[PDB]
Amino acid sequence: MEFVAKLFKFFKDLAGKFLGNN
Amino acid sequence: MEFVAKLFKFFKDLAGKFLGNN
Amino acid sequence: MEFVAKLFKFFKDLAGKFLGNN
Amino acid sequence: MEFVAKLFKFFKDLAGKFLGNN
Amino acid sequence: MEFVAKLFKFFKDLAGKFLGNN
Amino acid sequence: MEFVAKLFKFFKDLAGKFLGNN
Amino acid sequence: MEFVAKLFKFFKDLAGKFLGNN
Amino acid sequence: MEFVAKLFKFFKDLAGKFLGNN
Amino acid sequence: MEFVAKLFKFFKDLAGKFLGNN
Amino acid sequence: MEFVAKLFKFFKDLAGKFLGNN
Amino acid sequence: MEFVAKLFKFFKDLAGKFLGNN
Amino acid sequence: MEFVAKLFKFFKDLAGKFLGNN
Amino acid sequence: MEFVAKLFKFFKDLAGKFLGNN
Amino acid sequence: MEFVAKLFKFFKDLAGKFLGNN
Amino acid sequence: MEFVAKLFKFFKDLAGKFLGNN
Amino acid sequence: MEFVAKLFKFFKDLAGKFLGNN
Amino acid sequence: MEFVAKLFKFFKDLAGKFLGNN
Amino acid sequence: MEFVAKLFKFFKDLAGKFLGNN
Repeated sequence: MEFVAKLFKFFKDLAGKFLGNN
Repeated sequence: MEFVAKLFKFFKDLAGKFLGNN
Repeated sequence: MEFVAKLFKFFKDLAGKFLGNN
Repeated sequence: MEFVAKLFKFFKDLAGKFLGNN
Repeated sequence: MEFVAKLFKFFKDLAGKFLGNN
Repeated sequence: MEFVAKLFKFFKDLAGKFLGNN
Repeated sequence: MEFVAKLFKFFKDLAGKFLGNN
Repeated sequence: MEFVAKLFKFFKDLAGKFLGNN
Repeated sequence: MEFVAKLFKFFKDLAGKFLGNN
Repeated sequence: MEFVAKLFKFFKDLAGKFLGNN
Repeated sequence: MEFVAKLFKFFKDLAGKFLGNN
Repeated sequence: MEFVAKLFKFFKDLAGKFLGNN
Repeated sequence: MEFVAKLFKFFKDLAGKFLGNN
Repeated sequence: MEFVAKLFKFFKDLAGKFLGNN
Repeated sequence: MEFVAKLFKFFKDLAGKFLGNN
Repeated sequence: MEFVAKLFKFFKDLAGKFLGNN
Repeated sequence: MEFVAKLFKFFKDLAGKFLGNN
Repeated sequence: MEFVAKLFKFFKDLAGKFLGNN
């Protein structure tokens, strides 16, 4: 499951960068 | 999994540079 | 993995030079 | 890996000279 | 690797002379 | 490598004379 | 290597005489 | 190498006489 | 090498006489 | 919905590769 | 969506290379 | 997207060389 | 993108020379 | 880009000479 | 770029002489 | 560039004489 | 450049006499 | 340049006499 976890963290991290997370 | 982790860090790092991270 | 790490550091370093990192 | 490291340092050093690094 | 190192130092030294390094 | 080193020093020395090194 | 060294010193010495070295 | 050294000293000495060395 | 040395001294001595050496 | 569709196709494609699909 | 599509094709292509696709 | 495409082609090309692609 | 393309071709060309490409 | 292209051709040419290219 | 081209041809020519090119 | 070309031809010519070129 | 050309021809001619050129 | 040419011809002529030129 590590691949899936990393993939999900990466998309969530990119979503947060595009939408702004601060 | 190290290759995937490095690839994801690299794209997130480049996204942060393009969008500005400070 | 050292080749990949070096390649990623090099592109990030060049991106930072082109965009300005200070 | 020394050849790759030297090659990357050399391109980064030349980029810094062309863009100005001080 | 000494030949490569010397070659890179020589091009960087000449770049610095042409662009001015002081 | 001494021949290469001498050749590089000689071209750098001549470049410095032509561009002025003082 | 002595021949090469002498040849390089001689051309540098003549360059310095033609350009002026004082 | 003595012949080469003498030949180089002689041309440098004559260059200095023609250009003036004092 | 004595012949070469004498020949070079003689031409330098004559050059100095023609150009003036005092 | 394209992101979800692509994500589902990708996991199904990887499942098929791991389990064998021919 | 092109980035996601390319990323998914790349992981599927690498999975196929590691597992063998012929 | 050209940078990403080139990066993915390059890693796939290197994977194919290491694993053998003929 | 020409610099990146050239860099990737050069590493792939060197990989092919080291691993043998005929 | 001509400097980079020439540098890459030169290293590939030297690699081919050292490894043998016929 | 002529200086670089000449320098590279000269090192490749000398490498070929040392390794034998016929 | 004529000085550099002549210098390179001269070293290559001398290398060929020392190693034998027929 | 005539002085340099003559000097190089003279050293090559003497090298050929010492090593034998027929 | 006539002096230099004559000097070089004279040394080459004497070298040929000492080493034998027929």
